[PDB]
Amino acid sequence: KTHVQLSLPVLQVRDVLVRGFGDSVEEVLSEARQHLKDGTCGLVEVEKGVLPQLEQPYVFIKRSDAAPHGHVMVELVAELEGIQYGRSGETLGVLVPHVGEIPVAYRKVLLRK
Repeated sequence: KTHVQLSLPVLQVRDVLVRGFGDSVEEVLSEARQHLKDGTCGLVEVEKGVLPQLEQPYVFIKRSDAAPHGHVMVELVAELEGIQYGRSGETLGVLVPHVGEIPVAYRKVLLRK
């Protein structure tokens, strides 16, 4: 399927144990997609002070369209030293590995895969 319904656990930035997916734009997008498929991907909502507490390159989910079954359609955009790889809508948050942190909420998304 071109899209997959996912419910992403929303994590507090200070709880996150693994603060990024890797060391290159290509690796972080690769790893993010793998973790999204394996159900091991968390989401941190972006506010003042959040991104400096996480490791670059960043992987964002961004709204790709204006929401089937409550699932917002999103796509992945990576960011490294202020340059984004991909073009999309409003940031829903920054993706991180999930390794058993307790979420505060769930974000239903339809991921363009």
